[PDB]
Amino acid sequence: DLADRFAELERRYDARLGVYVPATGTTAAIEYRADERFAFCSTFKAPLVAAVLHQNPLTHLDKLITYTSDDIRSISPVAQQHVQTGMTIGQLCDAAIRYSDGTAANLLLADLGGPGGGTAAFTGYLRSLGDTVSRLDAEEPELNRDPPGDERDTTTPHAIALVLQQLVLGNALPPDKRALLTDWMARNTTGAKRIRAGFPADWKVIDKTGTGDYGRANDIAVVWSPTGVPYVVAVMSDRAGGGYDAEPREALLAEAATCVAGVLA
Repeated sequence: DLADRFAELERRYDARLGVYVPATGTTAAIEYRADERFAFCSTFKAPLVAAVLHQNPLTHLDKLITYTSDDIRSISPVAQQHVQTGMTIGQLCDAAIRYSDGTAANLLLADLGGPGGGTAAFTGYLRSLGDTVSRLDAEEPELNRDPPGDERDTTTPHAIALVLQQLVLGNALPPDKRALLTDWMARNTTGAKRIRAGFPADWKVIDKTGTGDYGRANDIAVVWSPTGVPYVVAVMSDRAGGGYDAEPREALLAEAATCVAGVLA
């Protein structure tokens, strides 16, 4: 019966909705278009920070990276201010998650090394977690522009939710590194009107947003009930019917999160 409300929200916004909440000991898994491919957009910037933390010790965050003004080719509120001074790997992680900095994301990919600017290394990291579906193929800002139906730079609510589960609630990272990733996601500034807006204020919310063309708007989050019970929420949406210039609807993600909160209560 919850599937009829999701299909009702799809009618209201002219969108395609993907939702997945992994099942716990007391609740059944919520699925709606869970195993259908959706575009990553900025969603990968959360497991990417975990990938750099995974292959390098904590002192590697102090290595200073220098770049030129020609390297800034996407939304970069922080990288635009340090083209003369440079930015350390640690500040690049903080900028990539808390501000969705596109230039810091591309530099992190080059820090991962390998073919394709690091896209092969990143997909290789996801496979080590058990995700044999998702794949990253391009860098910013091209990874938001793939046409509908293309399998490049895609994930599924089923796949990305289980990856986020291991990184925040699981053992994919040691505790000291797990604390830095969770704290950055906790001080995010770009998700105030999506999943966070659909849950009551006494629920703690950490999230990482994504936005692209074709009206694509994603938000992946970990929420804590007022008692302290954790859940993983993956909400993804696109509006392919409207073309390349379709505007994303933030209210859709906030509404669907209220539907999930009513079930988990």
